[PDB]
Amino acid sequence: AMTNNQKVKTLTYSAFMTAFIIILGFLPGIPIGFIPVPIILQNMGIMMAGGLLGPKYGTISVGAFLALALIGLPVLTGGNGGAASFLGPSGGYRIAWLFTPFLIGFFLKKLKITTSQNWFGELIIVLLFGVIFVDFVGAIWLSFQSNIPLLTSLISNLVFIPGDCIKAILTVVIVRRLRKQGGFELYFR
Ligand SMILES: CCCCCCCCCO[C@@H]1O[C@H](CO)[C@@H](O)[C@H](O)[C@H]1O
Ligand SMILES: CCCCCCCCCO[C@@H]1O[C@H](CO)[C@@H](O)[C@H](O)[C@H]1O
Ligand SMILES: CCCCCCCCCO[C@@H]1O[C@H](CO)[C@@H](O)[C@H](O)[C@H]1O
Ligand SMILES: O=C(O)CCCC[C@@H]1SC[C@@H]2NC(=O)N[C@@H]21
Repeated sequence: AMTNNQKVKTLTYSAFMTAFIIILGFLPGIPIGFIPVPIILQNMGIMMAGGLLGPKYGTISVGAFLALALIGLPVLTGGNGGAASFLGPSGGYRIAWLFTPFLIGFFLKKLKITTSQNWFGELIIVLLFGVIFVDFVGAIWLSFQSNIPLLTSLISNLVFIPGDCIKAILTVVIVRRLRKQGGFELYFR
């Protein structure tokens, strides 16, 4: 049961995480040829949320970001948003983002990664849930909503892997540094 100081801290950090995800969206996306889904930076913030704030508050932070997009603020990459855009080609990735911080936070906590020097374990958890889970759900949704063969969608999504691996690596480096003091231990009890 948090103290007032802990709850003010949690509000501050959660608000920062939501704002950070939004700021990453100020970079324009890079269109690729073969599918109507760009390379972006914003999914990195989604990856970091669960490793900093754990499975509850990480999810709330991402949820708040997504809620802002759903009601119409242009907080997605390139100044996009609105509820209708969630039924579009990139909808699957976005829905997967809501679950990513829960999954990452849950396994970091359960495998005690946050209390160890096992940064490679952390990287694998981030890869599994922030990269593979996200890109797979995204690829399936894309196949259905753009009426393209599933095999084509899955293969085309390999284009995202190099950039997504870099994001996952930077995620582990950044979050482990932020955690080393003090300070985020509350979220992984
Ligand atoms: C710089 C571009 C605009 C940035 C907008 C930042 C929005 C920050 C909102 O975050 C949310 O605030 C809620 C209370 O307001 C918290 O309950 C919640 O945990 C947190 O996720
Ligand atoms: C905008 C939607 C916000 C949804 C809020 C997410 C609720 C977080 C649930 O807590 C988690 O429950 C798990 C099992 O129930 C525990 O294993 C874990 O330790 C705990 O952190
Ligand atoms: C002042 C700029 C930052 C916030 C200002 C309020 C903007 C609210 C509505 O914006 C609109 O959002 C749509 C998505 O819902 C976009 O499709 C559209 O291009 C954009 O015009
Ligand atoms: O703003 C949107 O509409 C969502 C775009 C989703 C892009 C996905 S996220 C995972 C993969 N890696 C990228 O760089 N882009 C795609």
